[PDB]
Amino acid sequence: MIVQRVVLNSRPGKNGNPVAENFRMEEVYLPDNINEGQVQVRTLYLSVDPYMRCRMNEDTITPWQLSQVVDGGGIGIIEESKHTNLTKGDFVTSFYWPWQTKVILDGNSLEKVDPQLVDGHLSYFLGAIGMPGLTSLIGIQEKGHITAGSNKTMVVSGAAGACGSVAGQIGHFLGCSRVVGICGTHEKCILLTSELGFDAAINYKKDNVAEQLRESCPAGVDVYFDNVGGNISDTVISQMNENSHIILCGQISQYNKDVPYPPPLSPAIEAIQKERNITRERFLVLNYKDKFEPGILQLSQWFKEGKLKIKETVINGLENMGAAFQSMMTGGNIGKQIVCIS
Ligand SMILES: NC(=O)c1ccc[n+]([C@@H]2O[C@H](COP(=O)([O-])OP(=O)(O)OC[C@H]3O[C@@H](n4cnc5c(N)ncnc54)[C@H](OP(=O)(O)O)[C@@H]3O)[C@@H](O)[C@H]2O)c1
Ligand SMILES: COc1ccc2c(c1)c(CC(=O)O)c(C)n2C(=O)c1ccc(Cl)cc1
Repeated sequence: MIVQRVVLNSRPGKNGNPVAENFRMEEVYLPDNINEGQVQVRTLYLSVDPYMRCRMNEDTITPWQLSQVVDGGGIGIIEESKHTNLTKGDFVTSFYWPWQTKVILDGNSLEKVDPQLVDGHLSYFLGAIGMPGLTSLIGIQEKGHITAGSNKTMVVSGAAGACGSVAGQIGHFLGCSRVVGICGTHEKCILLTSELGFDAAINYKKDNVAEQLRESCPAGVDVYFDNVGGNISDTVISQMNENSHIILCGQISQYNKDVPYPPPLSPAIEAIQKERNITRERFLVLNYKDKFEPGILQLSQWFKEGKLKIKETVINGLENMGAAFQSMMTGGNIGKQIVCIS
């Protein structure tokens, strides 16, 4: 059998912008034999995620290698098994799925998923009922310091993306009385306020952010779910209250620069931080793998109850992996960027 796969073609440079050309699609034969403890899976969906930007650089786990197959989050279906708890027809996922239409994997690296949790919408396991959703829920639970009925105001940057779109709804579910998002287009702002329940949405590219935050957050900001960093965050931090908390989820505005992570705050912003006693600690969802079960069950519950709205942008075809990554990195996605493989 002949399958398609995607390999890393070129590096954009630690200070470069990633582009679709950094990837190349090829055709290869799929081995006709599977060893023991190994399974053959048909790839259904693949995720593209901002952390991948660092895997394209020569340094920072392992980076992708030129000419070798790329990998990342994926969901598929078992076609042939030689591993105990894995059977033809089982739906599985892995953080290291090769960007290839069909692949042979060691069952040990796979994890069975229950279609019932997502009402059969398997791509949701790569988003809101998956890692980004877990990141938002656990991040707010572990670093948000909210309380049922606090009347707190939360600001969310990267508000219309995978983590941000879920974080804002979760802020309201857990007690925030006001949730304001910051995103890059008016189309996203209207989606946030009209469908996801945000109280206000600011377009950082065209609106006066500072002024708009003053209007929409009349009582300051108690919680900042930060996905972008940079100048947007400085503006947000400026309007934050005493003893507030920044959930440091990501700093995507810095991912195409040669800087340390987490980026440090500018002198004046850091002074404000410390003076107001604002907490800003590193947060890595992988450090809470024991809350993954209850997180996923809670996220599923809220979705089944009609409370949690799940937005995704699906692109079709493996040949489009590089275009999807490039698109997500530049704001073309609303909600979770997904690639449908078959
Ligand atoms: N701490 C953890 O364990 C953890 C886990 C998963 C993800 N993350 C982090 O969370 C963030 C969001 O991840 P995601 O998967 O949900 O991706 P996403 O938000 O769905 O997609 C990226 C979005 O970032 C925005 N963006 C790109 N460049 C930007 C810039 N220079 N300035 C401002 N906004 C920019 C774009 O939308 P706009 O149109 O609004 O600009 C884009 O759609 C990333 O920073 C990621 O590294 C952290
Ligand atoms: C350089 O920075 C990285 C590298 C991998 C990361 C992350 C950040 C973040 C944090 C972020 O996006 O800032 C998350 C959540 N990662 C994973 O879940 C993950 C996915 C697949 C494999 Cl294999 C191993 C880890």
